Amino acid sequence: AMRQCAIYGKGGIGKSTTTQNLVAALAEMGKKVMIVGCDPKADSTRLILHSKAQNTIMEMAAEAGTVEDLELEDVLKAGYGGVKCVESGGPEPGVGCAGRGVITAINFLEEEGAYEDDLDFVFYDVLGDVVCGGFAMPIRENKAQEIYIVCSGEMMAMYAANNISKGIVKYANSGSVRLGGLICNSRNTDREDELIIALANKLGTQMIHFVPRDNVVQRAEIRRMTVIEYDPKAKQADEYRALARKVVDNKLLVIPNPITMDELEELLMEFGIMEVEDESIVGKTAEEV
Amino acid sequence: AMRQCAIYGKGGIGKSTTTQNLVAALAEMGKKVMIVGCDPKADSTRLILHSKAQNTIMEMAAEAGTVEDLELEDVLKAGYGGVKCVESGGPEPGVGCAGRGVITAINFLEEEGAYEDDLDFVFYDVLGDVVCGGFAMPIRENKAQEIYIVCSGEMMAMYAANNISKGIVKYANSGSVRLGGLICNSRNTDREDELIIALANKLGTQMIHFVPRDNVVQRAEIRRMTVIEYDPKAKQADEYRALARKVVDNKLLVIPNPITMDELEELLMEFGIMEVEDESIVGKTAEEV
Ligand SMILES: Nc1ncnc2c1ncn2[C@@H]1O[C@H](COP(=O)(O)OP(=O)(O)O)[C@@H](O)[C@H]1O
Ligand SMILES: Nc1ncnc2c1ncn2[C@@H]1O[C@H](COP(=O)(O)OP(=O)(O)O)[C@@H](O)[C@H]1O
Ligand code: SF4
Ligand SMILES: [Mg+2]
Ligand SMILES: [Mg+2]
Repeated sequence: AMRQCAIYGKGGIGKSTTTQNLVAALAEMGKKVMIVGCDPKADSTRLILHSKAQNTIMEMAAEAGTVEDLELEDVLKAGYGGVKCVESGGPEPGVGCAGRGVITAINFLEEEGAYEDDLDFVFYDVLGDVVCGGFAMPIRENKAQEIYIVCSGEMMAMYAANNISKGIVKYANSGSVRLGGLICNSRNTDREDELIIALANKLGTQMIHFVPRDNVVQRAEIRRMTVIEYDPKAKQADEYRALARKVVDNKLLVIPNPITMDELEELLMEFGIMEVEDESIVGKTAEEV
Repeated sequence: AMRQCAIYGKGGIGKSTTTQNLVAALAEMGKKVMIVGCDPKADSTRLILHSKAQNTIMEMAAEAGTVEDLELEDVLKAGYGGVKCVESGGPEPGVGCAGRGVITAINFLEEEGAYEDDLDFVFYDVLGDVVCGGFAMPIRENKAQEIYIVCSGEMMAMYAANNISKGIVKYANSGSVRLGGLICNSRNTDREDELIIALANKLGTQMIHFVPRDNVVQRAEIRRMTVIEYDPKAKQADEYRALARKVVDNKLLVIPNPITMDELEELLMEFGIMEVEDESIVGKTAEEV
């Protein structure tokens, strides 16, 4: 019954907008969901709770002494459609390991029985520019079985998607963490949809949805909510409902086949983002060739 | 003589293009320089060496058993204008700490006498989406005295700039590492130049150059070289020469003043990137407000 999922990806590609809107769509489907924010920007639960960045486990532990002094209901707050929201937080920019807050947050929620509520889904919203501390921990330990990567038709997004796939490959013997699919969040680049379908096919997964870039997202967010609550009858609202329907129905959970930097560049070259290169003109100035 | 500098920023803002073009301009004006790539994407020296991703210390020490059997000329390669290039590399994407290569690379380079050359400058090219392990090590230990943050007029770029600034503030009593300035690498957004001037003033630093988005960069990069080498007469080349003049002559090295996330959003509202929001619309639907 209960399925633990995780939305990984590059910084600023759209995983908090996508996770909060897909989760809000699962709420109006009758599913009880929990979002666990695993990005040091603590704004992964803003739109569900109608708030400024939610108080994190890290901040509340620091005000109370330690995590031993916290109560689950002080940390886990309910919002739109009853989805329960928590934020990990993490170390200050100078110190330690930036992903440490994710390890102490999942361990607290386990000890406090947050997963033993009547949850249909858990969605971890995790930073994916670096795949290594508590950021790699939903994969390394068997916490998030279905990984969906939000990316777009640019090098860093696709590079991040490929590296997250290599982390899934590394622990594939250790548990049941598999790649569920790729979510192309549109930047309105020309053959973008086709390029993420092609990357997906190289990795052995699918592009489970192409989310359009729509301004209703901004209009919904100054009111501090998801599009699903702001304009339930917007075009974009049905785009998130459709992503929610396909994630619920999805059974393709694979061990991905990560590609090389060459095959990644060749993907962008085939789809016209990067321009074609040849070895003859390599190292030669503008006036020579 | 030798000044140690580090270029930080969010993934994909253009700190490898900016650092190689800037160093190529420095070699073109007689300065002896070394680039230490401190980003797990190992392509920070591509354009100087006319190559694919340069063999990292991490790769070479892995297929050799230890870092003891590595020779300095296998690791440090000279290219355009005599600038020496070394790549740190990084662990496999689900293991260790993504910044470990930076710690073993700099300690190898110190022991092997790479800083005892008559170098005028050293540039570290560093991943700034997380400021925490080997990534934080140029600041934590007093390695790079002058930090220049490449950023743009969108939230993640400015967020990373502020967090790197907090990193510098955390180790201010420990050494001489200060923020030298901000480098706006253009996304062709309207009042972006003014926005980063105003972020910089808030931080107590300067926008030491506005780098324009120019396609001659993509034409130079398929030839696998810098604009400084490919077309020295093009407009973008005189833009990287201007930035290099201002870095050689920069004497503003400050302990920055990090702003709050509210103040960051108010900056994006004031320059028309993010839209204006009040608390009377917060929480209400499309059909109400
Ligand atoms: N489909 C979309 N249409 C419009 N704006 C979007 C869309 N998806 C995301 N955004 C905007 O992109 C930026 C980053 O989204 P966010 O979800 O915060 O990214 P990330 O959590 O991965 O850091 C914000 O302006 C967000 O509102
Ligand atoms: N001034 C510029 N004009 C045009 N394209 C640029 C410019 N600076 C960087 N780029 C492009 O931006 C992308 C990222 O640059 P890069 O320096 O590799 O980023 P980062 O080192 O921060 O990961 C590539 O397409 C690069 O060629
Ligand atoms: S393990 Fe990752 S998040 Fe932690 S200190 Fe290292 S690079 Fe930073
Ligand atoms: Mg987010
Ligand atoms: Mg780079």
